[PDB]
Amino acid sequence: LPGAEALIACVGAQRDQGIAVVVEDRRYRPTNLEPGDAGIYHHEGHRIRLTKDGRCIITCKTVEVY
Amino acid sequence: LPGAEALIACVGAQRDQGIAVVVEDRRYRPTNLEPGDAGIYHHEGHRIRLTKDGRCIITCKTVEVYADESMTVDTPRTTFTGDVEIQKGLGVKGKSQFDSNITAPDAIINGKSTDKHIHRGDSGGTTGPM
Amino acid sequence: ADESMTVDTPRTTFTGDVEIQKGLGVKGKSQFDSNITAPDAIINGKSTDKHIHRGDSGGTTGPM
Ligand SMILES: [Fe+3]
Repeated sequence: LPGAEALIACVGAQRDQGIAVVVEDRRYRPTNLEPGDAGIYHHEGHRIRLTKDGRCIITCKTVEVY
Repeated sequence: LPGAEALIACVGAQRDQGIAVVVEDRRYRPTNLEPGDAGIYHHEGHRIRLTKDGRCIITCKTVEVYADESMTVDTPRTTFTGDVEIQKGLGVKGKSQFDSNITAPDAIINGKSTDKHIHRGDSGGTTGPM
Repeated sequence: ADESMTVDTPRTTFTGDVEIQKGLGVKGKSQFDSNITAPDAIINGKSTDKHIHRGDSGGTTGPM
């Protein structure tokens, strides 16, 4: 979304050829998680989280397989 | 986890404002995959992998979906290979076929309640129910 | 999955054939909409396909 903080890494030190490598959104980030986690999120909940003891939690609203 | 190798990229060449862009954990990385594979993992198995011939494999231990309204499957065929413990009302619009003894309090057939039905015997009288 | 799979959804549709390969269980009014087929239908403990009524003249009727 607009307002995210990007890290622009200029190529060959020109201020052109600017390439954005990472775009973080600190306002909508999951916090206070267990030591080992890895998932995918959205800016309102919607977490496909992999938790410590073999738990593939899928927190959404209306999941639609196709 | 602690011990991962990060690539610190200082901003403005200062050794301050140091920002970590990537943090790889070479000890817990999936290896020996097919040419085109994209997925998400965890440091003990737990691979949600998308592989060559249209296969979205989900290797985990105890998957727990959490929906708030409904869940549409939308698949022409689905198998289960295991017990199913549907905790509320079922509904089928097709010729369901079972292959073992079914159990129920009573089986309302065409509006006529089994376990209480009485036939009309030969000599014009209600046959005892059973 | 190695252990179990919990859906935890108030409503779920399937739109297609289901081929559950082991025991089923429903704790609610399971309403069907077509002919069901089974070897026998044990109703309230009384085994259908072998039940015998008590006829008018004080005798067992037929197994059907
Ligand atoms: Fe009968």
